[PDB]
Amino acid sequence: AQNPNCNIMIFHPTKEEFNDFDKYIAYMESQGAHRAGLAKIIPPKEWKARETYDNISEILIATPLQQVASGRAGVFTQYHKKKKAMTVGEYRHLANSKKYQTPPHQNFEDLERKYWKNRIYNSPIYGADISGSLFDENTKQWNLGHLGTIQDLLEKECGVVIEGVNTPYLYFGMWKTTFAWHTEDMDLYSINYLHLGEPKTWYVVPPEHGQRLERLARELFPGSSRGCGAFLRHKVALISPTVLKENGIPFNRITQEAGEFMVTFPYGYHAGFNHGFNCAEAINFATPRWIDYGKMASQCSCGEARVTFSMDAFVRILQPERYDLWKRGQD
Ligand SMILES: O=C(O)CNC(=O)C(=O)O
Ligand SMILES: [Mg+2]
Ligand code: NI
Ligand SMILES: [Zn+2]
Repeated sequence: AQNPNCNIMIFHPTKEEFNDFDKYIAYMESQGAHRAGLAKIIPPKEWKARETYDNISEILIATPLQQVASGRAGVFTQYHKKKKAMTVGEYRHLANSKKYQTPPHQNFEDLERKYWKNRIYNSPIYGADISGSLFDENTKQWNLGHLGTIQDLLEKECGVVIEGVNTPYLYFGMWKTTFAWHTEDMDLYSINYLHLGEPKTWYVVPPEHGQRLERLARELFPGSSRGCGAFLRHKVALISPTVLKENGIPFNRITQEAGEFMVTFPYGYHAGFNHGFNCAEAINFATPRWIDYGKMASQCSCGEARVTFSMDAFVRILQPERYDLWKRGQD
């Protein structure tokens, strides 16, 4: 069995190997990459996502989200308070202000320490989930707006034709902006490209041990667990590495830098934080190996998770027994 310890693997494809996206995902899996839940892909030196970023300040963040925490430093939830719209230029200036800027620090490890110690005492503002793309249309390799769609994958594998679309999203981060512990909708893959700026630290639980994290989360967030049998779908709970280690939960950590891709694999729980002002682009995708995870994915039916239009067909086809209850939580 490849990668039996479930370590995060880092890949350096050549320009030739960067042509065929599906083939390279399958290659990484042949080497056991999926067992970690997360992989890093460093593009060949000849590749570029676009020529410059010199012209991005006019993008609009319609609904910036202030991430307010409750709990203790290592075990907390965050809620998103909506803020007034601002441009990326306005947001970048805000990020770089004395109130929000990255503190002085020695290295990534020191910054990680400061994050876990101090995150709860601040409310950073995140520009998340903005539909759009920063890949140049002339970028032919690993262009996250030109991937094969999840609907087409389900149609190719299963023969059924469904509605829905699959587009990328932009994330504008600042110091301490936080992504809570989650798997993707329908336990899909994700791919994330860090276009510019400061790093993003990731934590991940191997898919084979995801239920260990779920059981700890039920213990640590007992009211939330009573409210909903899949409350991690709410994407609000944080648990630190120190707490994970204390409870014996297997996990790994890695820091993504600008110019790098990360792939999350089906049912790979992940969480993390941004080091400073940055911009990432991400999208969900499927492969044939996903289909069995899609069929088994948990679902939130309490009303909180509310998701895209395109998840309807996934539930309806893959999980017909669950469909009626889940759709009630959508409506
Ligand atoms: O970058 C972020 O804030 C969150 N991204 C992801 O969870 C992802 O790409 O799957
Ligand atoms: Mg612009
Ligand atoms: Ni994710
Ligand atoms: Zn729920």
